[PDB]
Amino acid sequence: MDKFRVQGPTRLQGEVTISGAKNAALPILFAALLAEEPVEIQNVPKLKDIDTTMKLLTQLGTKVERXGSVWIDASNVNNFSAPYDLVKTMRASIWALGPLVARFGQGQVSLPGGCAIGARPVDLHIFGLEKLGAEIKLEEGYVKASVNGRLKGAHIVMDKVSVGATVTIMSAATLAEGTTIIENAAREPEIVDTANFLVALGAKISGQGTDRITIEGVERLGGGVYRVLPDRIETGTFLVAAAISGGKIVCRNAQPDTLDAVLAKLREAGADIETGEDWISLDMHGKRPKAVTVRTAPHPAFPTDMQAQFTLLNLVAEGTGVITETIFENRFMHVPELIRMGAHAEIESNTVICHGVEKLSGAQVMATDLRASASLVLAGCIAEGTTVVDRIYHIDRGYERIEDKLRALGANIERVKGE
Ligand SMILES: O=S(=O)(O)c1cccc2cccc(Nc3ccccc3)c12
Repeated sequence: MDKFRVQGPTRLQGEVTISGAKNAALPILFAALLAEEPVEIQNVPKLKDIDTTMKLLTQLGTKVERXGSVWIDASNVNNFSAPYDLVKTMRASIWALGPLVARFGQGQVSLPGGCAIGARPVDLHIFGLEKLGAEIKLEEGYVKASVNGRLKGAHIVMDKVSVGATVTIMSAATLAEGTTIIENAAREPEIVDTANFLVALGAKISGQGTDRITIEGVERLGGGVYRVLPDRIETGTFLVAAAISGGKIVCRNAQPDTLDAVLAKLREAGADIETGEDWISLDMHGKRPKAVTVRTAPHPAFPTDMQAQFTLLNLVAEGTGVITETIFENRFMHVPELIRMGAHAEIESNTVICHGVEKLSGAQVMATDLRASASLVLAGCIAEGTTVVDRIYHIDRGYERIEDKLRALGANIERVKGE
């Protein structure tokens, strides 16, 4: 069980090159099942879920190869069932369903949590596919979809904003007959990237990034080359790393417009920020951050995946600031660990009241959530002494070699094997 041993305090300064977003690469890799011609997906990070996805695609008959790119040939997909052993570690496997039924008229995906009645994430995917004309059967541990001929466009009102179901419905709609209009569509940049990838293959999609997406179906999709957009949360994490350590950083291979709310909140904390077409610079001019108010909400508002990192920023800031979590009004496990490093905070309801302190102290800490865990590593970089962050494989599933990128910024950090 790997751990990171960090020695602080260190001012983090320099540059970092942002990896492609795993959360955009995943939906794009599943959407590639729709492609009749070869596809090259560029800037794909090397992370576990990408490997899991490639193995699942291969089981369906797809030919897949990878390096920085992932090359796909789905011309001969010939098995339309995603089995239990290949889906059990990744809920995103459900994204194979829509493309399979849309292209081949049938598909099925194993459900590890069962088919028992009650409300589940898969419900909105089923809802949308049934609106497009698919018959959905929940039998023998699978969700199975089928349709005679092509799906048919429909006006679909999602009663909850859902990235997963938005992707399923938008992707399947690309091959339906007619027009599909998705209301209350998720607006995430990863949805916009998936939409633009589909358009690159020949789909017709507009409104992506807004609450309403319109897809005009076509008979078949082709192939091409598409580059996955930068990971905005990895970017935010490194910006916060500089913001809490009196540092200065330039993030390369970045996309500023995916972080409007984050950059505005960092400017409130006193950061001097500039942006270019593909870079963001942040400079604290050696100053401690000023406390800020944070309220998470659906994109384009402040992202819940940056909440832990901004909780840490407030805990070393000047002033009392409040973090309100509306998405997972209970994602606060980083708080008790930061208190053990000297932070002052009280969790009340779905909020954390932060009273900033000048300096944290090293401690042995651990969190399962990868953003809370990454926040603990950043805390170790600025705390006095030695910090040991345990179970960092969680971080490894979402960040490529974070210790190397942090070391390039001046951190004293070492990956220790089995302690
Ligand atoms: O949400 S499911 O559609 O079943 C589901 C679908 C596809 C892949 C899954 C992988 C792990 C866990 C699930 N759910 C789960 C939930 C409760 C207990 C055990 C497993 C997965």
